[PDB]
Amino acid sequence: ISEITYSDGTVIASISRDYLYFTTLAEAQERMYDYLAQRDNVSAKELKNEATQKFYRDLAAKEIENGGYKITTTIDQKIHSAMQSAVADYGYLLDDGTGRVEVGNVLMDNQTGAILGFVGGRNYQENQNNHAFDTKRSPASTTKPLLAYGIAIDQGLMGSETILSNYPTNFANGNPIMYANSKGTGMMTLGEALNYSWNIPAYWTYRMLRENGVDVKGYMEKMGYEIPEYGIESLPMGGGIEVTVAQHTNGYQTLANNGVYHQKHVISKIEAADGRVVYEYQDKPVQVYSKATATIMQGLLREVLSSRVTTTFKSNLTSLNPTLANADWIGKTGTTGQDENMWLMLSTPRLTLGGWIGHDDNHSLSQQAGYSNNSNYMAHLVNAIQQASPSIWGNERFALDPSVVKSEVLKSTGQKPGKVSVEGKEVEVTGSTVTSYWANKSGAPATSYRFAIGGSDADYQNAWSSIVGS
Amino acid sequence: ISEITYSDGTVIASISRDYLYFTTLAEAQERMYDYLAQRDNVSAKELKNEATQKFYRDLAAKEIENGGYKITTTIDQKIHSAMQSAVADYGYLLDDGTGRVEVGNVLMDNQTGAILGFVGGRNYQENQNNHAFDTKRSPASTTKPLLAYGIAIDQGLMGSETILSNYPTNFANGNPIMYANSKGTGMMTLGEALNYSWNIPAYWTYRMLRENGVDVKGYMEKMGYEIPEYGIESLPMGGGIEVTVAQHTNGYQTLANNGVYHQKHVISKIEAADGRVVYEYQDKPVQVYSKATATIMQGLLREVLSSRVTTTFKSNLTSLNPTLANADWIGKTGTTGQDENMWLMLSTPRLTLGGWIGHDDNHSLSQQAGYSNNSNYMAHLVNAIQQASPSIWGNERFALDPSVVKSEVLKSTGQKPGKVSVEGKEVEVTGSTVTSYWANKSGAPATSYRFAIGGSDADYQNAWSSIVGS
Ligand SMILES: *[B-](O)(O)CNC(=O)c1ccccc1F
Ligand SMILES: *[B-](O)(O)CNC(=O)c1ccccc1F
Ligand SMILES: [Cl-]
Ligand SMILES: [Cl-]
Ligand SMILES: [Cl-]
Ligand SMILES: [Cl-]
Ligand SMILES: [Cl-]
Ligand SMILES: [Cl-]
Ligand SMILES: [Cl-]
Ligand SMILES: [Cl-]
Ligand SMILES: [Cl-]
Ligand SMILES: [Cl-]
Ligand SMILES: [Cl-]
Ligand SMILES: [Cl-]
Ligand SMILES: [Cl-]
Ligand SMILES: [Cl-]
Ligand SMILES: [Cl-]
Ligand SMILES: [Cl-]
Ligand SMILES: [Cl-]
Ligand SMILES: [Cl-]
Ligand SMILES: [Cl-]
Ligand SMILES: [Cl-]
Ligand SMILES: [Cl-]
Ligand SMILES: [Cl-]
Ligand SMILES: [Cl-]
Ligand SMILES: [Cl-]
Ligand SMILES: [Cl-]
Ligand SMILES: [Cl-]
Ligand SMILES: [Cl-]
Ligand SMILES: [Cl-]
Ligand SMILES: [Cl-]
Ligand code: NA
Ligand code: NA
Repeated sequence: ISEITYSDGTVIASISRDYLYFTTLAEAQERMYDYLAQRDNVSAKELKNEATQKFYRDLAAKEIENGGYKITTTIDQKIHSAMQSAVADYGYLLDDGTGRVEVGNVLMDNQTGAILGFVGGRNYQENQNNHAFDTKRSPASTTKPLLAYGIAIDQGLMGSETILSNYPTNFANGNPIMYANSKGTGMMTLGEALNYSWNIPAYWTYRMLRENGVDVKGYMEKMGYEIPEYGIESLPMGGGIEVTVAQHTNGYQTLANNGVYHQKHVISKIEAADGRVVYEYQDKPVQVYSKATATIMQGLLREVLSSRVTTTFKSNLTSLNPTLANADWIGKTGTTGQDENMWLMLSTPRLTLGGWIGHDDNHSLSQQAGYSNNSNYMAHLVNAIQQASPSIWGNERFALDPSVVKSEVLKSTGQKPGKVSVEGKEVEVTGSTVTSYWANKSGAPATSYRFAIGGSDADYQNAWSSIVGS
Repeated sequence: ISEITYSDGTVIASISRDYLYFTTLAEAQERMYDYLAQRDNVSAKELKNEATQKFYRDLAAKEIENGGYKITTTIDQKIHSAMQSAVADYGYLLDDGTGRVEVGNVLMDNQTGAILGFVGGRNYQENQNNHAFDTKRSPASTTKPLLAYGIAIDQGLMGSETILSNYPTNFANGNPIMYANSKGTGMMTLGEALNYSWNIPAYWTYRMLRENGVDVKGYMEKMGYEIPEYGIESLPMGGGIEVTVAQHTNGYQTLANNGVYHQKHVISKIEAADGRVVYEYQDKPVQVYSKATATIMQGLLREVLSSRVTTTFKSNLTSLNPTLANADWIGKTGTTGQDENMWLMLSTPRLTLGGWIGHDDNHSLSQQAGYSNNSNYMAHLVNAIQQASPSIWGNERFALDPSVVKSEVLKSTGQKPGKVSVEGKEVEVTGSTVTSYWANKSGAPATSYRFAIGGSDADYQNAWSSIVGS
């Protein structure tokens, strides 16, 4: 008899009808597949043969059923059981009058990529689809910190108080870029853009990446994302991307871990009965963002939750467990265009918890499913995890890395005071200031007419008119 | 006294208040600018200095006003005067109850790029903007033969009877790709896609280009197009592109000239009074599409006009001048998303005539402005040109190049008959056939499940079900 164990060696099952069983069994079979093919001296070319593959996949499965293998998972028993009890008891809080609402969650150790526990859905016995590991959906606006703002900062094209355009603009096809139901507003800081999750600032950020020839794909593929096509205007908002919850948690793990990626995993080791090691996880840490970038983003994502603009989570949690709400939470929400998918990604320095909700057939949720329902549900979920394992979230604070550069900039331009040109009149650019955080060598530039990320000529004439106004 | 002359040496003016004057004067000043900078030994670096530039631009202008230069244009006097009389007399036919409708046209010699005449607008005295040379607008669906279908054919990814998906699909942001007001239909041939100008087949064609790593930019830049960003889902429909009528005529010149680009020009030579040559046009022909590709596209674009689906032009012309309607006309229309810009591009083997209409402030035209108004106007315009210069359009036929490969293919799959897989059942793929034209070495491939350009799994299950049906 083979067994699957929790991280401490306690047996989960021998080779039983829930997500934990089938998820950890499936991964184990994949590792056994690669092991057996190699053992049998089957090449990459022979492995391409579909008949050969089907044989080796069946071999790997039977090999487990009849062998004496010991499969060590990363799963924490108390934590995972608590997460199942949370979804059983509180999952109904997801139901928003758009029918039954499905859900996936993955809890990940930021320093190892180990998956400590997860939620595959509302109830395996009623619907088996695995929403933590198997289903793939647009990650929506939780794309923005990774693909737009974080890369711009890392490249030194943007600092923490940089200004962006949120003025009306169209896609190349002539359609207005919409956010919720607004065609846009005016200039705004990166923090307001993030807190509100506006679309236009992210569009312009990604265009600025394209114009500077930035290798955005290299960033993403270092985190294990697969995106078929980078030439998409809405990439940074979630367009043209589709991810599992497990994979997306790993992107947020990378930001939370001061920029260092560890590859997600649920199997840590497989041994034969005699102790032969058939598989073992090999850590391959990668510095994906500079420590400066990651720690600047942490600061911004702290205020995404504190501001409470797109999620009630911090209020929900404060009431359930005020001492846990005082841990150093950061996070980002996402909402797709017709309210089909909602995300909330949460981190403390120690753990990252990813969350998605939506419908299996992709029909819309209610306008508030992510702001309120998923926020309140994930608050219960985080409380349940904490109660089951009181120290697991930790009391450490995220903190700016010493390598961060701090510049004094104009609140209005996000750039250092100095002379600028406003047709004719060369002007002394005065007024109240603020510290902006950068991830380059020299920090913020001198103020310059086109001070913002994006903007049309109209936009800048208006902006500078308002500015000059004082 | 300096003068500007027609192509035969007849004086246009000395250095008078219409488009012809200011257009040919402006180009001449640019050529004089480059000449004078070089004469004076001003480097590229010194030329970057904005003060230096302004001086040399003023120098070039005065140099003309006070010198004895002879500026030879490509303009044909009879033809250009006729085009002015046509727009004066018939321009009102553009007015569609969306206010005054502006217009630009450029008539180009396919074998030289010489611009024989043009229409800058409804009336210079009332509105000076030059709509033939200066204003830039999306070319809309006239992008498709150049950037999508023509390049796919040239690369041997597509033949004249290849099948494409027009099933509903969304942009990456989740919005349905719309055409007119339909979310789409089913499979269709390239000819039906072109005749109707559907959007979805062009989207998939361009995606297929991206997936094969095709250097689409190299094609376009060989025709002198400047497109800032190729990573745009709607590129092939006109999104993210903005062109003058003069530049866009030159793309259609390239297709009409069996694939060989000649650079558009309106100045052919400038001489000092003593005969010194200050500037002279240097032909630089480039084979942009293979002769096979260009001649296959000619065949398709013939039927875009003959079918009369998106333009009444051939009917309009048949009535005005039935002997000229029997010349070998090919062409493509374009309409932007809110009916803001309409195009019609027309060629015979000898000439290409580009046409745009729209409003100076970009507000919408009526639903039919391009189908009917601009078609009827351009019919009068072509008749006027012919009457002024009876042989200029020519009686030559476009013809398939001997290098074209012809394959017998299934009407339903656009591919050669053969066995295919339709879950389980391997099937003999029978039924009525047709000759498809290719620009590769081997012609059409054997039929294969994913037979069309684009399509979702749903799409193919449906298609193959219908097919199997017979
Ligand atoms: B964000 O608050 O989820 C806003 N994002 C979107 O509008 C967006 C646009 C395009 C594709 C996906 C998506 F979530
Ligand atoms: B064609 O018949 O003009 C259809 N083209 C369009 O819908 C289109 C899409 C996007 C941008 C421009 C444009 F003309
Ligand atoms: Cl489970
Ligand atoms: Cl499962
Ligand atoms: Cl064996
Ligand atoms: Cl455990
Ligand atoms: Cl990239
Ligand atoms: Cl992915
Ligand atoms: Cl790209
Ligand atoms: Cl794993
Ligand atoms: Cl053993
Ligand atoms: Cl670093
Ligand atoms: Cl708070
Ligand atoms: Cl709240
Ligand atoms: Cl400073
Ligand atoms: Cl300020
Ligand atoms: Cl004129
Ligand atoms: Cl002019
Ligand atoms: Cl001089
Ligand atoms: Cl002449
Ligand atoms: Cl859209
Ligand atoms: Cl390209
Ligand atoms: Cl151009
Ligand atoms: Cl590109
Ligand atoms: Cl010229
Ligand atoms: Cl002289
Ligand atoms: Cl050729
Ligand atoms: Cl006809
Ligand atoms: Cl008709
Ligand atoms: Cl054949
Ligand atoms: Cl057929
Ligand atoms: Na959101
Ligand atoms: Na059209």
